[PDB]
Amino acid sequence: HHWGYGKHNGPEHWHKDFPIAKGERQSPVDIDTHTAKYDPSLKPLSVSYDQATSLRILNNGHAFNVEFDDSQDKAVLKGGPLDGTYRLIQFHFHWGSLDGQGSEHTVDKKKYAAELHLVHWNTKYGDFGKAVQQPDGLAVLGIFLKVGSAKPGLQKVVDVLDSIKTKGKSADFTNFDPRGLLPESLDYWTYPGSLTTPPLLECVTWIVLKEPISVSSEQVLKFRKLNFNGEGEPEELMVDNWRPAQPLKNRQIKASFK
Amino acid sequence: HHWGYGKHNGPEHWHKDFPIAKGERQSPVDIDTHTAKYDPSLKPLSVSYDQATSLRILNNGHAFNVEFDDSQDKAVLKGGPLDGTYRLIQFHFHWGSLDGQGSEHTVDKKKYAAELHLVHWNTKYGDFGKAVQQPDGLAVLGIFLKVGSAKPGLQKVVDVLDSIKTKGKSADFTNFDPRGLLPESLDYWTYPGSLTTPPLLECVTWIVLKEPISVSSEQVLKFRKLNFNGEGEPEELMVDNWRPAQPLKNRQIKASFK
Ligand SMILES: [Zn+2]
Ligand SMILES: [Zn+2]
Ligand SMILES: [Zn+2]
Ligand SMILES: [Zn+2]
Ligand SMILES: [Zn+2]
Ligand SMILES: [Zn+2]
Ligand SMILES: [Zn+2]
Ligand SMILES: [Zn+2]
Ligand SMILES: [Zn+2]
Ligand SMILES: [Zn+2]
Ligand SMILES: [Zn+2]
Ligand SMILES: [Zn+2]
Ligand SMILES: [Zn+2]
Repeated sequence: HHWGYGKHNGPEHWHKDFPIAKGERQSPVDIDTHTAKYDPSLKPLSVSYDQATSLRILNNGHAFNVEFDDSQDKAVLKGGPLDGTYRLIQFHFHWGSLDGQGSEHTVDKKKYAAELHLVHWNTKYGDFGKAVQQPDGLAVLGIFLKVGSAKPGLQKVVDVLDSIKTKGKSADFTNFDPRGLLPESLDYWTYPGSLTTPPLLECVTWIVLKEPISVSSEQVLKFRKLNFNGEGEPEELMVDNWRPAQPLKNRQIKASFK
Repeated sequence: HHWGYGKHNGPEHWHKDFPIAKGERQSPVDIDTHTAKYDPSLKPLSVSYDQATSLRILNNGHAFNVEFDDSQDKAVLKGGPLDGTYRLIQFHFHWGSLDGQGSEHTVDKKKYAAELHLVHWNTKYGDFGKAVQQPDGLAVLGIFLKVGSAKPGLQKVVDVLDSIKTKGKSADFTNFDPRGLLPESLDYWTYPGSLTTPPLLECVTWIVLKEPISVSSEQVLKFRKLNFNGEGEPEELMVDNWRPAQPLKNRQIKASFK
């Protein structure tokens, strides 16, 4: 039908329908820790997710999204490299077919098993739709997932995945607390970039956490049981839904830490 | 935030974002039975729905759709005005807030309480996506609903509507037999037209059945309990989701019957 992560509609081909794919501020990128220099003027990141109001979970054929009530400053991101206030709208993941791949961003070319993206939009622009049209419209907080101990806070998400196996399925998903998806340290890298999926708009201040979270082999396995396809179409397992690293070009990646 | 059937985003305004709304082959139309002349060269309609494989039912914020497995020539429409073979992909309805309105097509200006649309695409083009780009890409079989005796075959659909009350909700809907939604006679009118919702593409051969089906006041009342809005958004009842009759212009409506 349209773009995806397969042999013929995958990242390598997105440029055909989405010429910005070859743009100047594309994401993700490889974070080289020898050239991503500590910038002492970067403020600490302020994550306020205590009052986060989750609404639903859905399979859109590309990943699964947990969506939030973003009608108010309830769950917000502030500080770090950000001017003003960015509201949490949704989170989702990218993951691999094998533990050795799955993340979008890489660190010294190292790939993680998965990457969590918490998507926020700039309240200066009134709504998400207007925010995405601006170079400072979104802030995506990127968090690496490594295989290890189970993430207690992830368990509620994993539990409900059998009810959204196929494209277009959704379920009610209230009283989820996204704080349980964070690591201890909020040390980060940051750079100006893009959405990692079509339409690939260059509207994102990327904030990628240094510290990965630990998830269990079982939690990630449940991700890999999702389907790219709709119910009744041929089975195509939702795996390897990551875009590889793109050229940094004339951009600097700044580190919050030494 | 986009097109709909309300005061400010309704059919009267669709021309703003969708200039084809004022095009030459727009649907629906009023079927004037004094000018819609019997054409003895029209073949009888062949409806083959015996092997129809229904998949799911969903609320897309505009109507509810029952979708079908269209990977094979299993549920097809042939003959009548059609060249070749058209596959059933989905059906849906348009209805009113009151019994005296709701249909898209009208017959001598008479409005029915609701209208059923069975949507088929031309197998010559390989898939629906390619078919909609062609003037002969789709065939929509239009069936009027009048208030009267309950339609036994409609009951299974009505039953499951409480589980898809709001926008974005879907449910599994297998082993539905669409033959139960047909009248006895397959006498029809036909004319070249368009989708009655945005993007309003001019790709439809319309086949509208003369004989309405009878549904109960209770069956239609269940339709009117649906919501245009998503779960938790302010309630806007899914009623009066019809486009009024558009100008016929330089088109002829042909009747299969005398
Ligand atoms: Zn190319
Ligand atoms: Zn290096
Ligand atoms: Zn070095
Ligand atoms: Zn180096
Ligand atoms: Zn898509
Ligand atoms: Zn919102
Ligand atoms: Zn992402
Ligand atoms: Zn609910
Ligand atoms: Zn495929
Ligand atoms: Zn106007
Ligand atoms: Zn819509
Ligand atoms: Zn299909
Ligand atoms: Zn319709």
